[PDB]
Amino acid sequence: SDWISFSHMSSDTDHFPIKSWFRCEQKAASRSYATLGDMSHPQGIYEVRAAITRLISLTRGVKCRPEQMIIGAGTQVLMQLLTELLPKEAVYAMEEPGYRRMYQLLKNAGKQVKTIMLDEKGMSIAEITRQQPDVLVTTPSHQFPSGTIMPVSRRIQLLNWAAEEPARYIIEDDYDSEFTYDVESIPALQSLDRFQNVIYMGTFSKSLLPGLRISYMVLPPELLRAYKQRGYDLQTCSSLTQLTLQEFIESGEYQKHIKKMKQHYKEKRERLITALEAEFSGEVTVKGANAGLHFVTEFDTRRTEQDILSHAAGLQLEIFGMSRFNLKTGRPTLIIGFARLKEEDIQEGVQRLFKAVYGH
Amino acid sequence: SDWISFSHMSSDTDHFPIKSWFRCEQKAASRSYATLGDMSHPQGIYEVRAAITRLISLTRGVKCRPEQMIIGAGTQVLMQLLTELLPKEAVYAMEEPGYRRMYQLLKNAGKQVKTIMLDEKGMSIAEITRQQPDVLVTTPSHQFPSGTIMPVSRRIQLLNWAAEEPARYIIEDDYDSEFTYDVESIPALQSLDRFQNVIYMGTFSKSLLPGLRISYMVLPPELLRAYKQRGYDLQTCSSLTQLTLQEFIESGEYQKHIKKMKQHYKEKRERLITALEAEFSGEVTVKGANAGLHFVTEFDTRRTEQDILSHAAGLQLEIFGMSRFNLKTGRPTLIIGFARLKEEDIQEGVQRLFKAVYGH
Ligand SMILES: Cc1ncc(COP(=O)(O)O)c(CNCCCC(=O)O)c1O
Ligand SMILES: Cc1ncc(COP(=O)(O)O)c(CNCCCC(=O)O)c1O
Repeated sequence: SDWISFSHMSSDTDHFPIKSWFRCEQKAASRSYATLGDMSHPQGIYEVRAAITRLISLTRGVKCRPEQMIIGAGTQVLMQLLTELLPKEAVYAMEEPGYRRMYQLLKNAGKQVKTIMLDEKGMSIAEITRQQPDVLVTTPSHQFPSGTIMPVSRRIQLLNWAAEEPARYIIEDDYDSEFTYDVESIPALQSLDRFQNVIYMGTFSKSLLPGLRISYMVLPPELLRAYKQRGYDLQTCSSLTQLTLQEFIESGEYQKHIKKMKQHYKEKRERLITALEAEFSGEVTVKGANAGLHFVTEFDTRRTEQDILSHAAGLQLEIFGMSRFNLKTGRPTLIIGFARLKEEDIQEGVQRLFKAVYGH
Repeated sequence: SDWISFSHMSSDTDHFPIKSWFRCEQKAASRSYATLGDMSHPQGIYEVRAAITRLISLTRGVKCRPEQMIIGAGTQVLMQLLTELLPKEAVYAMEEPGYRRMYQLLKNAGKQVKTIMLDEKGMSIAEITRQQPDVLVTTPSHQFPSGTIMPVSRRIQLLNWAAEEPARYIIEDDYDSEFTYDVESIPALQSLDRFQNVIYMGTFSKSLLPGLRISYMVLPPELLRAYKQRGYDLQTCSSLTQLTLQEFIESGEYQKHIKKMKQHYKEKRERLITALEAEFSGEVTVKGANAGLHFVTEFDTRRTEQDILSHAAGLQLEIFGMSRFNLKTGRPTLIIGFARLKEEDIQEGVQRLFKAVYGH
């Protein structure tokens, strides 16, 4: 059980300030103890929404009122809710390759879903123009899984597309947006939007811990009114978790945490890439490593993706292949996550990966 | 802001062992710390499901394997999931009066929903037989909101009905089942079921705190296989909350807690009823007070339910009327919850209620 993790679905625990999180929980609990006997406001505790609002206004430039926000026990429960606010007959469009779980959720809900190939600037506007969908689902900070950072130019083009005819919506999934390495960070589509066509979605799974189960989305005014007319919804995110998060943010512990992890992840990513190129004698192609907590590696080998993956598991290496992200040759590509990866495991993990790819 | 609560949607905080809960969280966290960097198993952490299983086998006689269980960030997210496992065209049947939120969820999902009146033994089997639905939704321990305890005889009758033709399902919502006052507790429908037609649903909102957001449901083998074929679902209940709950149960703190609250709620309910009958000079009818954390009171007054409710709010009394639970004269009826009600507020609250009903 000496497993090494190259997983893209994990967070670091070694440097997570668990004692501070617990201290924040105790403080938040004793301050709002009486409210724990009742359910949360359906959109989430107001003070907590206000704290997330100020945060994402500062870091992503997002423009909204806390009343527009809905928390949030996972992006999927929010997405589920979102599809019930949007027109029932809406045609969705997802990036290809992309998030298969969300693709499956949409298809399972009976929705028509188009897939849009990527170019060097991310989600192809030419393909969007051609296929004429209603609702875009896009990951601009770090394309999931390819890692492409959508430049401002393509962001404008998508925004121009949504604004020119009505009933066009853009779901901006800002997953993995906290960490941009040696490029400046870029404002959210939502921030650049002048016509309120963007639904901004965010999560704390990467910046904190995925098991905390706190996510959020920001609704355009008209979709917010559609939400309010339901009236039966209940909040799914834990009240204690909500209150703790607010204290964590407002006390400066979150900013302290992000500052530390930003440096840590950057140094670890650099060490890992140096180790990969040294072990593979530079016979590897690394893509999508300018932001986020994973990148893509292509190998020059006759071994199939499946057999490499099969051998990796026998080597107790947790790793996934690019075919996981197909919605619909001789260079297998894998996703290399490094969030959970222990610094002390870099060389051992990279050596195991070499044996998985080549057989020795 | 001197509010008194007769709410049925609350839990006691004054006697909740918050320090023990926190001690259990710290212990659970340090024991399973490494797992917090990954997402939970989609059905919930296995050890946590096993702990809930043993608990509900002991207290409700429920018969299942942990593999059948799904957690659980609220009954509504589980119900949502359940309707996607059941036949899409299934005709549901709910108790009338009943849980309007769930009625709205089902209707919003495009489902046909019948309503079934109650008799002295609860959900009428004669009405069920007449209307011929597919899926029953029932609250046997303490009918929501009427408080009627479904006797074993009616439970058998419902079970016989589901077993006699295929594609008949019973959703057993065992909300408010922890506390039965001066009657013996009764085994769940699920426990008496010989044909695997029951979906058992439970929550910790009443026995712990509603803001913890942990609920669960137990699926019949065939519905479990239907669940497993989706494959894209993610867990919605917090991992820390899950792990804490397991430690809370397995350390004996839960049993200790339930023992204490059982006595506390029983004594408080008795004091409240004595206060009500004294203040209203016995001109009140109390119904559904043999279990659960609320009962029903009918008043002899010309004031409408709405005007009584309107005056109550001006008196800073949190209270709801029976019409809240209509899915589709001269004796207004209110629901009196007492979970959150402070012992020291009984007389002041009962005096405010008298002024709301009568005007002085
Ligand atoms: C594309 C994308 N968007 C959001 C999330 C975060 O979801 P939660 O808010 O934490 O529930 C993620 C989730 N990623 C883990 C699953 C990746 C996989 O390969 O299945 C995401 O990918
Ligand atoms: C009938 C019924 N079943 C289950 C629940 C518990 O739901 P959670 O697991 O806590 O999400 C409840 C919920 N009750 C509070 C709402 C009552 C109302 O008047 O709206 C319930 O009623």
